[PDB]
Amino acid sequence: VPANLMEQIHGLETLFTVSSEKMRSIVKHFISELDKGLSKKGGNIPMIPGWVVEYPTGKETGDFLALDLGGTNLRVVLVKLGGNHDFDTTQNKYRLPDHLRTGTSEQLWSFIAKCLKEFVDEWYPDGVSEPLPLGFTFSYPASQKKINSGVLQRWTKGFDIEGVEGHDVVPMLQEQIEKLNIPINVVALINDTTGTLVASLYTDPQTKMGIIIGTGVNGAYYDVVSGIEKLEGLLPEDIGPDSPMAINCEYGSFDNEHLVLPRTKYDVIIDEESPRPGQQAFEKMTSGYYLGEIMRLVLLDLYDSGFIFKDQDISKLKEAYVMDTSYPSKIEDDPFENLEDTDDLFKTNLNIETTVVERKLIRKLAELVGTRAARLTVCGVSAICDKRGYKTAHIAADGSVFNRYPGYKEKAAQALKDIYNWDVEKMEDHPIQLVAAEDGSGVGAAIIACLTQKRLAAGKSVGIKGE
Repeated sequence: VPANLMEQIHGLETLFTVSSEKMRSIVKHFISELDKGLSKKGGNIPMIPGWVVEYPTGKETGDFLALDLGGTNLRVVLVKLGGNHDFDTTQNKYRLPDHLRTGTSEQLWSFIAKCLKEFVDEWYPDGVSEPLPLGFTFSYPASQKKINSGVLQRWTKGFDIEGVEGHDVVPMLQEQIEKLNIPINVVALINDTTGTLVASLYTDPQTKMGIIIGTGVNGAYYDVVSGIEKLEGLLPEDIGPDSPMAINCEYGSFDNEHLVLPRTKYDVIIDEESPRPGQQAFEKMTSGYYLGEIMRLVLLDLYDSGFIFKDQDISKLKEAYVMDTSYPSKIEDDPFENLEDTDDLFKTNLNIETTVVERKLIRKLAELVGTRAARLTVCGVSAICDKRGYKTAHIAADGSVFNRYPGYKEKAAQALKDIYNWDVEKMEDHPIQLVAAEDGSGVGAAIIACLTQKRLAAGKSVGIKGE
C-alpha cells in the first residue's frame, strides 16, 4: 500500500474506531435515557410497557397459537409447550390476496379468521378440549393500555386499510373468529421483540434481554413496576410495586439529540438524506441497512479527493443505497489477500475495476464499519444490564445482522469484553453473552398468550386500572 493510501487507511481508522472508554461513556448516557423514557416527562426512548408482568417458569404446558401479519403473508403458528423449557411447533404461511393491503377492515379480519379456521381444522379435525389462546404479533405502529388490546396508530408498509386507524384491532379480529365459530380467544397483542425476550426466557432461564439486530433494531427486557414513574397512579392493586414488567424499549431513537454517538460527516449525510432527518439516530448508527451506504459515501469522498478509482466510470456508485449490506458482508468474507470476491463484486455490480491496494482499503473499510456497528449495538446491551444490575446474562439475539453478518458474534463478544475489561479467555465463558434467540413473533406470542391467560383466568389485571 503506498504512503498515500496508508495515510487514508489511518484516516478511516480514526473515523470509525470506537474505544472501550467511548463505549463506556455511551452506556452511561444510554442508562440515563432508559430512565428518562420511563419517567412521567418521557424522553426520546419510548420505553413501552409490554404488559407481561410475570416470568415464564419453563413448567408451562399446553397448546397456544400465534398470528403474525406480514406485508406479504400471514403466519399462523401452533406451539405445544412441553413443561421443561421445551416446545414443539408447526406453522402455515398464507399469502395475502393482492387487494387486501388497500381493502377494508372487514376484508382483512374475515381473511385472517378464514385462515385460522383452515389451520385449526387441519390440526384439530375433531375439535379442541378448550379454546386455544392466541397471541398476535402486530408489527404496525400501535399502542395499548392492556395486553389484550392494540389501537392502530397508523398503517405502514404500503397498507391503507380503511376503518382501522384509531381503533382496537383485537375485538375486530375476535368478532370474525366468533362469526366462524373457531375455538380461539385473542388474549395478547405484542411487539416481536417482547416475544423474543419471553420465548427465549422460557427455553433459557438465564435470558435477561431480547435484542433484534437487523434492518431494524430493538431491545426488550424486564424492569420492575416501582422503577416506572410514568405508571404511578395508573396501576390496579394486583400489579404491585415489586411486579416485573416487560419493556419494549424501541431504542432506535436513542440520542436523537446527538450528544454521544460518534457520528461522522458520512452519518450526517445519511441522516440528512433519510426520510426522517433527526430521527432514529441509534438505528442509523447500528442497523445493517446503512452499512453499505456508509461505505459508498466514504468511497465517493476518496474518489473526489483524487485517491481512488482514478480511471474508472463511477456512475453506478452515485446511486444512493446501491450498496446494501451484502457488500460489507461479502467483502469481509473474501478469503485471500488479493480480495478476488471484492474484485468481482465491484466489476460485476458497479462496473468498477480496482487495484489490490484499493481492495485492501475497501476491506479495511468494511471491517471498520461492521465492527463499529457491533460495538455501538452492545452499548444498548450493557446499558440494560448495568441499569438492572445483571452481572451475568444471556442476551437472546435475532435479526439478519446477528445471524448472517460475518464475524458479528466475535465482534460483539469482543466489544462486551472491552467494555467490562473481563479477565476471561473463552467467548463461551463471558459473563454477559449473546446467544441465538427463540422465535419472537411466533413462539414468543404464543408463550405470552399462555402467561396472559394465567392472569386473565384468575381475574388478575394485565393493564391500566379501569381499562
